[PDB]
Amino acid sequence: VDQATLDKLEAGFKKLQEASDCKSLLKKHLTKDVFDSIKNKKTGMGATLLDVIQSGVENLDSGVGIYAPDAESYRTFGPLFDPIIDDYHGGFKLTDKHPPKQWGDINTLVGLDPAGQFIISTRVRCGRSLQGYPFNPCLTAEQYKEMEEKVSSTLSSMEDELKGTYYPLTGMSKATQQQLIDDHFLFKEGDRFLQTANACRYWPTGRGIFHNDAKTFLVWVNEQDHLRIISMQKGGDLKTVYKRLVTAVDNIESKLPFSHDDRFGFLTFCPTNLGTTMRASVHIQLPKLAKDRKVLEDIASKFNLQVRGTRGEHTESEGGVYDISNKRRLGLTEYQAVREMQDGILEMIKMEKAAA
Ligand SMILES: Nc1ncnc2c1ncn2[C@@H]1O[C@H](COP(=O)(O)OP(=O)(O)O)[C@@H](O)[C@H]1O
Ligand SMILES: [Mg+2]
Repeated sequence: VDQATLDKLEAGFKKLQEASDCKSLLKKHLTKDVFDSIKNKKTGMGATLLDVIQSGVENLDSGVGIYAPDAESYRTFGPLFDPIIDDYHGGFKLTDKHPPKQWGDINTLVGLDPAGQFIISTRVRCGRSLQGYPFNPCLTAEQYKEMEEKVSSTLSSMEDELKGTYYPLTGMSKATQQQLIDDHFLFKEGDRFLQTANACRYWPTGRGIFHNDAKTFLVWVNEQDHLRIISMQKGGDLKTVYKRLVTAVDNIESKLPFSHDDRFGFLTFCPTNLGTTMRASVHIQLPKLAKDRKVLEDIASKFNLQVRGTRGEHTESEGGVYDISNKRRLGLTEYQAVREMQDGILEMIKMEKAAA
C-alpha cells in the first residue's frame, strides 16, 4: 500500500473518530487495533482498506459503511468484516459457517393480509455473483458488457411464466426508466453510497433489467450485485412469490456458475447481502402503529425486521407506506429468512388491529 492511500486512511479514520454522532457499524467496529492490524494489507487485485471503508468515511450517515471490492477482501480484512458481519446478521461467530442453500416447505408459507387492508405488495429477492468476475470496484468497462451478455443470453432461454425481454439501460428512454423506477421495478440511479464505493464506473454500460411482461419476475443486471433475481406482485401472496423466485433461481443456477463461499454462502458486494442474499418484503400500511416511525422501527427490530421508505432504502415513507423486510440474511436458511419476514408481518398486523 502506497503512502497516499495510507494518508487518506489515517485521515478517514480520524474523520470517523470526529463524528460524535455517527452510528454506522464502520465507526462502531473500526478500532485502532482493527485498523493498524489491516490498513497495510492489500489483495491480489490491489484492493485496499480505503477501497473498503471509503463509502463509510464520505457517507458518515451510512448504517454499515463498508463493501468488499472482491471475495478476497472478505478474509484479508476479516478483522473488520468479521465483527461487522456478526453485528448486522444478529450473531455469526468466527467459527460459524453458513448452512447449505435450503428453500424449505414452500407449502408452509401463508397469505400475509387476507382482507387486504394493509399490505400493498409483496417482494422477495436474492443476489448472485458470476464466478470469475470480481465485484464492481475491480471491474472494467469491457467486463460489464461481458457479464451483461452472459446473463441476458441465459435469461433468453427462460420459458413459461419466466419468459421475457432484456432491456439494456444503455439507450433506454428517460421516460421508460423513470417509470420502471417509479413502479418499484428498476433499481434507482446514482446512489451516493454505491458511488463513493466505486460501484458505478462506466455507468450505465452493462447495466440493465430483464422481466416477464407481467413484470412479476425480474433480474437486475450490474447494479449493486452482478445479479438480483426478483419476484414481486401486488397483494400479500407470499407463497406464490417465493415459489416463483425459487423456480427462477434454481433454473438460473443450472445455467450460470455462481460464487459460493463455504463460510459466507453466496457471495455479494455488501456484507449485508451475504448468505441467502435474501430480502423478503412488503409495502405495508400501519396507520396506528406507524403513527411514529420510532416505535414502529422498535417493534420491527424485535422481530428482526427492517423498515425502509417506499422508494427503497435511504428514502422516506410516501403516504404511510413503508418497506418492512427481514434484516438478517446470513446464518439462517432461505426458509428461515422468508420466515422471519412472514412471522414479523403477521404479528405486526395483529398489533395494528389491537392499537387504539
Ligand atoms: N414490497 C415491495 N413492493 C414493491 N417494491 C418494493 C418492495 N420491496 C422492495 N421494493 C423496491 O425495491 C427497490 C430497490 O429498493 P432497495 O431498498 O434498494 O432494495 P433491494 O436492493 O434489496 O432490492 C425499490 O424500488 C423499492 O421500492
Ligand atoms: Mg439496493
